Amino acid sequence: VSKNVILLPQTNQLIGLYSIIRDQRTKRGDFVFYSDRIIRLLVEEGLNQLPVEEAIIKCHGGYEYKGAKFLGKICGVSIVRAGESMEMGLRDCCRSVRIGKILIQRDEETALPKLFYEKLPEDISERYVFLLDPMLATGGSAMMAVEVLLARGVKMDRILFLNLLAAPEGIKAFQDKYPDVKIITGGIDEKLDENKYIVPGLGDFGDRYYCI
Amino acid sequence: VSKNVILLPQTNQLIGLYSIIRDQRTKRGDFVFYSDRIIRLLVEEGLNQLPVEEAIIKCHGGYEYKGAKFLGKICGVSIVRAGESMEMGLRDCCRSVRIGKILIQRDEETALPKLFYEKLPEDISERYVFLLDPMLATGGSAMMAVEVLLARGVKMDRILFLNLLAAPEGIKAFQDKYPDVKIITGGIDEKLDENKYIVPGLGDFGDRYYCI
Amino acid sequence: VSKNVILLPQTNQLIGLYSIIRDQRTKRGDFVFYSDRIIRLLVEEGLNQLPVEEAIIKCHGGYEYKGAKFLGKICGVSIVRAGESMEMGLRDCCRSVRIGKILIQRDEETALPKLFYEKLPEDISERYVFLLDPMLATGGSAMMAVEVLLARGVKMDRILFLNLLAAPEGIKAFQDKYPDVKIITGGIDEKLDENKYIVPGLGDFGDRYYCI
Amino acid sequence: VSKNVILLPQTNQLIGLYSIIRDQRTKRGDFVFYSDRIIRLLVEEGLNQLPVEEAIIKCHGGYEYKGAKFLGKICGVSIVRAGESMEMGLRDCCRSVRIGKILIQRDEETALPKLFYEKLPEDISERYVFLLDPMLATGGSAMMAVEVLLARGVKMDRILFLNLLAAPEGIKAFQDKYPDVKIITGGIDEKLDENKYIVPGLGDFGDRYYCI
Ligand SMILES: O=c1ccn([C@@H]2O[C@H](COP(=O)(O)OP(=O)(O)OP(=O)(O)O)[C@@H](O)[C@H]2O)c(=O)[nH]1
Ligand SMILES: O=c1ccn([C@@H]2O[C@H](COP(=O)(O)OP(=O)(O)OP(=O)(O)O)[C@@H](O)[C@H]2O)c(=O)[nH]1
Ligand SMILES: O=c1ccn([C@@H]2O[C@H](COP(=O)(O)OP(=O)(O)OP(=O)(O)O)[C@@H](O)[C@H]2O)c(=O)[nH]1
Ligand SMILES: O=c1ccn([C@@H]2O[C@H](COP(=O)(O)OP(=O)(O)OP(=O)(O)O)[C@@H](O)[C@H]2O)c(=O)[nH]1
Repeated sequence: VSKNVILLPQTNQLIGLYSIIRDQRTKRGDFVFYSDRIIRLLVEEGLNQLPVEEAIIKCHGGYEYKGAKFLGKICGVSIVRAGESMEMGLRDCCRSVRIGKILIQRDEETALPKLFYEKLPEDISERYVFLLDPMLATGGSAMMAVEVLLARGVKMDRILFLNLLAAPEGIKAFQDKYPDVKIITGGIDEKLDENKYIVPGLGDFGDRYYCI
Repeated sequence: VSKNVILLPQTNQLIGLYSIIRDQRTKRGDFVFYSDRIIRLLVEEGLNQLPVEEAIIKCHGGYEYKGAKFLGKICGVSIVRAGESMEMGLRDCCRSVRIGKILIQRDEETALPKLFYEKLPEDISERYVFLLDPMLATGGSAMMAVEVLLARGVKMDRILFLNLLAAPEGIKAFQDKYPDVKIITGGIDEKLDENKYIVPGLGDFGDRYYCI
Repeated sequence: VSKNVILLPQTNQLIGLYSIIRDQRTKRGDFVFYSDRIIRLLVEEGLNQLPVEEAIIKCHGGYEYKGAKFLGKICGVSIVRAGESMEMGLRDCCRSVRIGKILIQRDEETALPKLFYEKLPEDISERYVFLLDPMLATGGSAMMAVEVLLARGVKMDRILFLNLLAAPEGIKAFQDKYPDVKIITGGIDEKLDENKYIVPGLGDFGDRYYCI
Repeated sequence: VSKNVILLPQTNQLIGLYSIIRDQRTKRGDFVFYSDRIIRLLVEEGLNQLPVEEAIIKCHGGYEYKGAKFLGKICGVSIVRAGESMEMGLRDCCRSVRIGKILIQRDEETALPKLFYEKLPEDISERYVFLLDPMLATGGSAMMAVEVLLARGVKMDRILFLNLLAAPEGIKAFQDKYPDVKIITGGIDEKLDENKYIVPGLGDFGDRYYCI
């Protein structure tokens, strides 16, 4: 696996878990539940990248524990309607965490990125940012969204891109443009299909999470 | 660490997380939230012990994925009122999982274990059992509860004891009596205090989770 | 309906909702989900009994709203293992609310109530107390638990007993002994069976929520 | 209150609850928690509008209960990024419910509504639709979204618009255009401000829920 691509440990349990959401017979309730469990694993892996400092912790009864304090401020940012699914996993790990939104698409007439919606913390330049997109297929949207974050002052080495599954094409595209962004993914699949879906993939993540 | 004691990886993030719940200044809302996050980490580690089989998974679009199917049926069993806190973490990982209850105490007059309450799945003898007790201090209650499970036909090597923190005294006592039970813990602390609390510990887990 | 018995409004939706959990074909996942939704309705009805004071609320932009502030401190107390199910509904309505536990049974030899476990807020005498027991059949356990609360200084008119279903026998027994305790219930059924289950009822609430 | 405007009962508890989220001193954690509790109240009120049929329910032990079955299929549809907050409340009441998305804005050049994103159930024409937008200020977005639903075959009298707060201006605009859509709201405030925020309102719902 390439530099700055962090793959969840491919345990027997993780493969069994991914097998549930991949299986085309898995219905929406189970698809949502188990996707949410995977999303929490991605968030935990991404949080393992953040810095800490040693700290003495006072425990009840007058005892001291040699512990640690978190040094990173965090927020999540979702980018397509499908990334919204990931917000709950993030908020189950990071209490009341801030979550922003970037909705950005190539302008059909000028072929340049164009922003449809933005909501970000006012101090986002001082934060680590978990970019939330469940499927890294081509990486088109995620690359446009990172450019917005960088324009808003976010440090390149404080952006972590969480996704359930990635294709090699998207990893390559994204890393060619943003080689210091860490990609946290739960699986790297084979290729894309002609509609740019990941293969073997899991069908349409957003449709399965929300509608079908 | 001894045989059949499985310690969560002691990452910077995990130490920072434990430091929140240990800190005597952490109030109930934060104590509950972050304990719940730790409990989910314990459940995920325990689930990594369960068996799988390879399985071809059919994915949308006619693709096949070489995946896996879970082979273990599971349930959780909590044992003191404090273990009840752990039920939500288990049910966030294992959809609608069965959860039993064993309330058992030494008879003050005969000094022999006496059962106050029991509710277990009718097929518990065919299941893996996550025994839920947040603090492994002396291990007294957990040992009595395991004896009940074994009397009900549960296989010794299908019992996994999840706890947030353990003392050496409790690990030794428990493993001397049930050496094939796996203990999944998030930290092993120094010793016990004269009221049999873990040191440095985190005060009274149940009081902090529920009442104070 | 008698004095101090507060019945949830028997809307078409509520009957449809109760019909899901009553139906013997409803499996555990659906039974848990819909019971939890009902439990939240019971908590909301019970919270409607608590006092408020008028208060001017400052809203963003320099506006004032004639609002209100809650005057009651609250906690929940569950009493049989089955009441534990209700804790999550209470904590989805009252953020990080304190929850106590009373486990009390008649002494088989002396026929007098005997306490197996107690954990209550140190200031419980100053709180409203939601007593949590899903089924008010005979009311035996709930009556013993109320006596403990009153011994601990809880005001009689600050105890609210939440239950999903009640039998007339239990309402009568409980109200004969504690006529100033409000009973909040979602349905009053016909009678008890010879094993003291409510009829037509919903089978064994605890078994269905947890084990079967 | 006008025809087809359904106001949550303005209980002491509801006013106390709204006072928490209105208060400009309420921080994000409390704002999210209590908004979510209100959103569930809106969903329950909206569900009370849906049809049922009488049904005999078989209960354990051979008993029959004269109950009811739901006749409406449902989905939610959110419309601005702020409506996404409401999805969790809906999914806590309606198990695994389908949720769609309509992102639609007036074309700046042609002044005609233009669709940026749509994801709806394939059978949405057969469903009741909970339109989710936390603040009914001008109603501009909600009116454009309803037109999309009607174009997709949704029945006018199966659309229910859930919002936490409404201004008279938005109620009037929306009802002038769609008089058979039911509006379920938790409060009707005084007027709009020059940036079209509700007064006295609660500031910027989306900013407070997510970012600030
Ligand atoms: O590495 C980390 C960093 C942070 N966190 C957790 O993420 C949560 C958000 O951590 P933040 O430090 O970003 O808080 P915030 O700025 O949004 O908070 P306020 O100003 O609104 O008070 C915090 O509870 C923290 O413990 C982790 O879990 N791991
Ligand atoms: O290793 C495992 C095993 C099981 N599980 C998950 O635990 C859940 C419970 O798995 P069980 O296999 O114990 O289901 P059950 O017997 O209680 O189910 P019913 O008979 O009521 O239908 C299942 O959704 C499974 O996917 C894991 O997550 N990991
Ligand atoms: O009528 C009420 C009263 C209280 N509540 C809600 O119940 C929650 C608990 O309200 P409490 O007032 O009991 O708080 P507490 O004493 O346990 O809090 P700390 O001392 O630990 O700080 C509070 O967030 C309150 O808003 C209601 O929702 N309705
Ligand atoms: O009035 C109602 C109607 C429905 N509901 C609840 O909303 C949930 C969704 O009810 P639906 O009937 O819309 O289910 P669905 O079509 O999406 O289900 P599948 O085809 O995927 O199997 C169901 O569990 C129902 O009980 C209510 O709570 N109240």
